[PDB]
Amino acid sequence: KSPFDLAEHFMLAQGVDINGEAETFAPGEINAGAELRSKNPLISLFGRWGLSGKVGIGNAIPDGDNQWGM
RNA sequence: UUAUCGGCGAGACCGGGAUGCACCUCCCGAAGGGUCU
Repeated sequence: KSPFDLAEHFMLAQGVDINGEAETFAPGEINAGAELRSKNPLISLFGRWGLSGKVGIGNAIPDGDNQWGM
């Protein structure tokens, strides 16, 4: 069985702290959670609630004027 | 970039019928001939 529980699973999947147990980083300190960032590279790349994610995924913009259809 | 985070998703046959065919001559004329054991 997967070691992750509902709380950890949702933290890693969608960054919602369901159990209310998460490191409440200071609001003004930008580089907060370096320990968490190192320990959990997933929560580092994509953020959790209260920790800015590191991965910025832009939109897929078409390169033409007629490239969509019904 | 006035913060921190979030796939919108899952299922579907669009198919079922039809003859396009029915009528027309393309023909009308001509010498290719003459020079060298």
